[PDB]
Amino acid sequence: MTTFTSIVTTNPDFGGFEFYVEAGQQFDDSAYEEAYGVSVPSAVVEEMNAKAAQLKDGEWLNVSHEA
Repeated sequence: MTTFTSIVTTNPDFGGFEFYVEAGQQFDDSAYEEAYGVSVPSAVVEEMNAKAAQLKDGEWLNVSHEA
């Protein structure tokens, strides 16, 4: 089991590596597995998706994981 963290901020750059869910955008848990090489549970993903639903234009959600 790994710990996932997120915050409400909107400044996703291309210079570094960061994944953000666009408002109304479904979070791709499959990509995280290949993008982080780790298993992402649907329970964690739905919460991120829910946040995106409440996210307004010009806003982005930060999705990440730890150990």
